[PDB]
Amino acid sequence: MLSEVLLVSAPGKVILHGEHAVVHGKVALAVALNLRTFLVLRPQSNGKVSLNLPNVGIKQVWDVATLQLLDTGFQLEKLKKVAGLPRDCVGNEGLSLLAFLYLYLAICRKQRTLPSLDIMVWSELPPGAGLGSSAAYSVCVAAALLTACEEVTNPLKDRGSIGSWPEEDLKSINKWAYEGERVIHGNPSGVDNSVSTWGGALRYQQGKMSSLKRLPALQILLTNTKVPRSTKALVAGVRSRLIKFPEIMAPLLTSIDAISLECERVLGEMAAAPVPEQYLVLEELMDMNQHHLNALGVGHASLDQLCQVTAAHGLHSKLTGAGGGGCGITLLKPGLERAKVEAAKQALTGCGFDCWETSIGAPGVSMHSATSIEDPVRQALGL
Amino acid sequence: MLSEVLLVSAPGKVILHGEHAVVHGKVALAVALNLRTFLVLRPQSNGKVSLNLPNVGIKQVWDVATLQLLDTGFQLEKLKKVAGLPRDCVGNEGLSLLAFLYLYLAICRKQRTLPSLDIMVWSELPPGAGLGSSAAYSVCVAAALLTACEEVTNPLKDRGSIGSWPEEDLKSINKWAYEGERVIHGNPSGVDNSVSTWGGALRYQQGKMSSLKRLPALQILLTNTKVPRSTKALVAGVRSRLIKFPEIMAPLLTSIDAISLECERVLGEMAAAPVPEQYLVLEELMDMNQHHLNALGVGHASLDQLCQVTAAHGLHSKLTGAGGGGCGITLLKPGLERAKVEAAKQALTGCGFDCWETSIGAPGVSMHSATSIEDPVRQALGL
Ligand SMILES: [Mg+2]
Ligand SMILES: [Mg+2]
Repeated sequence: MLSEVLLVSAPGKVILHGEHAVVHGKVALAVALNLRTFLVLRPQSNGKVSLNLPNVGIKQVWDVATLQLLDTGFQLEKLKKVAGLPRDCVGNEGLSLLAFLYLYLAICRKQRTLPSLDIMVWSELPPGAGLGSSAAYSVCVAAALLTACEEVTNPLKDRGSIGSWPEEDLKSINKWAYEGERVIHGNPSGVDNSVSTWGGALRYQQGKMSSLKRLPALQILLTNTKVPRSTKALVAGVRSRLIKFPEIMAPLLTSIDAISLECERVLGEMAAAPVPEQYLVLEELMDMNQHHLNALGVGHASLDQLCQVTAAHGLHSKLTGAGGGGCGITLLKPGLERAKVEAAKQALTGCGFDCWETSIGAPGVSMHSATSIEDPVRQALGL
Repeated sequence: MLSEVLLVSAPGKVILHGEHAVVHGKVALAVALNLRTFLVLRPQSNGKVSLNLPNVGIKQVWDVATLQLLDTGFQLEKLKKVAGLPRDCVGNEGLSLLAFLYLYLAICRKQRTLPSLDIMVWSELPPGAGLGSSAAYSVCVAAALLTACEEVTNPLKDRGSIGSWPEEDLKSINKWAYEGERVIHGNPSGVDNSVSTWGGALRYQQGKMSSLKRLPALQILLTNTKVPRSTKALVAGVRSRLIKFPEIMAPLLTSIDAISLECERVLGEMAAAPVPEQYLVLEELMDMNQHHLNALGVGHASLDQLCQVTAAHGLHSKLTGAGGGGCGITLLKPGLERAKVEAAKQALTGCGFDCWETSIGAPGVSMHSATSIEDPVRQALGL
């Protein structure tokens, strides 16, 4: 067990290419989004484990005593049924406390005595926009507990600035993160928590994942049209259009599959020396994938709008994820012109959108010294 | 020879589907556009053949005497070299008088004596927008002369209202029309003059043409962004993008090919009983072909604009032809709402565009009684 205060953070995810085509067996590329989730673990002298989620403004508290006398025994792992009474509240983020409490017991079981902790979670990630926030959250929770119970090595065992876990350690964090995702999503594929853990880019096709080895630095603009949407609804639509127009749609999905592939190849060639001409290839891949998604019928007025304003300032974009609203990605290559992107952000904001100037192909589960944290995150977490 | 005054008209053409994909062997559908070209032939007592083109404000005049003593002898048919001196002016529409004079001699040769005529040509077709105006013009010229020299039957031999030539007659008109197209375009495929002659819809793939047998009534909105463009330039671009991204582009062109095919099939099923749901299939085929053309890189701001305003009023559209400017097609199905299309036209006009509410799948070479002509065309032709 550790006595030190832990501060870990995991990034979000966004589909660069391959969004709807993955359901039909094509390749897709997911990448770490640098809108991180932060978690602060503070050991407690008292005997109560307390979880705090400022955003969803909720902070439940349990006492080691009670939990201590839990008949822990580690279709569907019914253990959840038990855990349901073992605690007491419910709601949207209700499964979040249920995922925690499950990570807590399951992980701190091997501990002679349940430790008294204090967790503070705050993310820059917009909830519900399909940016994988609950994976980043689970990854952050599994990382903090594992390190606390020293089930995994401690990246800041050198008092360094920022640190990460070694491969065999990361594999474990990701294994537990998947559990938490299972209690909250029941049937997650493992891409979200995988992206959140390893960071970078991830190839995904038919259950098979791979981390693109080399990946360049990508600056984008994340835009949330805040337009609600049904994921289930869009996928069904594509499924339909596919049944309705088989010979038109089959080749189209093959075309998207080729975009993800091409992109993957180009990215690997940029990881070497980022020639300016290679950014031109990506912008084109983004324009094309965006048109193909429109052909798939998953576009939206808010999205053609984001793209129209963006091209109005010379930037390229595409929706990311489900489409029909949600978020969009805008590439920002080297050799900008502040005024251009700056005019874009207000233009984008004028439409009633939320716009962030973040990056893609981000790090992954990271441990930070509470001294190398931004003031916003600082005041928020309580540092 | 006839002494009566002749009034023939031929429609223009527009690619419903298949625009750039035809170069790469895919199927394409061309259809008669109801923006007609009118030609008025008046026999003359004097001895001078005079051609008048109000639009291009030019009206040359030759005298039978001179032409009479022409050593007529009927790589490249050098006969044109001769015909060049046999007459005297030159310019843009300079080959037009050269095509005429070539149709005139070549067709009226068998005439014991060159007849003295007076031709008046005026079209509702915008020149240079790729709507095949010179084919319609050639078709009109071949029709009028053939009928005059009675080399072909006379549709108004019954003093009827509107008439057309029988198949074997049309085939001839089209054969001569192709000659005139050859002198003006040197290497025409025969689609333009074919569409202008038979009217309706035309299937075209790899030199092989076919007339779709049954075809429904289609109401559209023709919009000319008046944005200049290089046809040679766009095709090369596609050729390039195709070389650059072979696996992405091949399937895309296969996808467009499937759209033209599907459409052809649907049209044939509408020729029966036009169920409202079938117009929904076309709008979708139009949305998809429009996105694919954007993927091909032949789109333009003026075109995304035409489509944006159009969808803003619930209508569907796609560029037609070269893209990168030029004209766009907007489908207008049964069960409109005047205000909708009406708001669209001004909206479209507001953008500085020329908008027509015409139709597609039009008639073809037709002979009209100078009494069943619109006043605009009336005052214009001099009737
Ligand atoms: Mg998630
Ligand atoms: Mg023509």
